[PDB]
Amino acid sequence: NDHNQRNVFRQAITLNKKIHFQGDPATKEIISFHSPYYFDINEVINYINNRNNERKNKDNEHIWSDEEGNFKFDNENAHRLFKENVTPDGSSAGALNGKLLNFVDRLQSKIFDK
Amino acid sequence: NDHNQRNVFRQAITLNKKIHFQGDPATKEIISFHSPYYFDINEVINYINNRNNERKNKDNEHIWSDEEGNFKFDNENAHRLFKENVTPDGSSAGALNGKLLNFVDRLQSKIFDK
DNA sequence: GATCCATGCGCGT
DNA sequence: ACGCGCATGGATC
Repeated sequence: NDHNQRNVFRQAITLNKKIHFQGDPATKEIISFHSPYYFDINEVINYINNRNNERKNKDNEHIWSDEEGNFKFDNENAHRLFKENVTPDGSSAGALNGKLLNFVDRLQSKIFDK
Repeated sequence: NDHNQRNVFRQAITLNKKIHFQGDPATKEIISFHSPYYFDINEVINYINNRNNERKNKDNEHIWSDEEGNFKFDNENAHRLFKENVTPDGSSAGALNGKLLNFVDRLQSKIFDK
């Protein structure tokens, strides 16, 4: 695996751990990658699959359209990339478009392994 | 230092084992890189030599063409790169274009080692 | 240290 | 726009 594939795996897990955590916001902000709370690993790939299909806008940023509407990709508003029914919007390839496709096939081989 | 040379080698062998598998599809999905199933090695070299000649279009997706017609390169169409007679249709060079020429030469020089 | 490889920037059609 | 050429860089042993 490369380093950007390694990075996206951590940003998937460290953020999915935050969303599924149902406590006070104070200890929500101390949640880390090494921290042991529940995270959905199927949505981790769903974050990666969309991060495999990025496309930036004219102003060097990512525009993403979901059933709620077209939204910016930033810190507050990246938690809605965890479902499969999310469509991208852009012209050129994203910062990780086509790079994480090999990372998906190794992950689903691990989960669906008997 | 061989990353791009690594995953194309493991993906070609893993996919070729599912192609030549003649059993129930329940145990076809559990076929992996370390699984002891038969794969034709001349198709594996053909697949890597084909991905040496990739040509991604404007949409950063690699369109190919065989005798049945042009096809997108995806998981279900990745078996069509095992044949030699495929020609790419693309506006620009692919992600692995010209990157595995030395990988193929080292692969062929070892297969015909008596 | 060298080999190998990849990413990038510049100049050409 | 894409292709080729060159340069920088870093991954290892």
